[PDB]
Amino acid sequence: GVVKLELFVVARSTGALSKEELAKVMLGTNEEAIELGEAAAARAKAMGDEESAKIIKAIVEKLKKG
Amino acid sequence: GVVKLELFVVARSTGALSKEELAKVMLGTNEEAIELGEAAAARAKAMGDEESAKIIKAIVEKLKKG
Amino acid sequence: GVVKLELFVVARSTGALSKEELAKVMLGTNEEAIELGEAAAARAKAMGDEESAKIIKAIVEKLKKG
Ligand code: NA
Repeated sequence: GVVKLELFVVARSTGALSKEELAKVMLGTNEEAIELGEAAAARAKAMGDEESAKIIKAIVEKLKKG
Repeated sequence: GVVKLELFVVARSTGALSKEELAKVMLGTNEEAIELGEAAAARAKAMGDEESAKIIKAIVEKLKKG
Repeated sequence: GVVKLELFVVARSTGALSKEELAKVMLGTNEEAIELGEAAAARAKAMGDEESAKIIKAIVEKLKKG
């Protein structure tokens, strides 16, 4: 709900996920959300955006055991 | 509404609603939000963006059932 | 907190806060959310963005009244 949308907002503003991947984060399962979040954080690292990586990982942490 | 915010997020990132219309989605009635979402989906369709149209329509459907 | 993410989305759309500040708005307490939202509204007003400014103001008020 709110946590998947947090992930969505941060990942979209980072430009780290494609349209399909964002669609899956919004309409898919929680496991898919966790996996795309991990990919998003790694991509945020790769762009030099350490802050976004830290935010995405904290959100994924909330998303995980849930 | 978390779903109204989903509509807000997707429509803003796609450019499917104008600034005023996004404001209306947040501060307007539920019917106004649904109708602006449908307009956003129709505009995305008109531009050929089927992906955005499919997501917007799913969100609007959730808005209707609530 | 649907309202905290609502505040986050609107404050991010203005470009008034840095990535760190947005991180605090999303992952911090409600008090930090109120203070950074007020900062975002003040900066947006200063940049000429009325609509964003007291949309944020209404949001911060909702956040404060629990
Ligand atoms: Na079409």
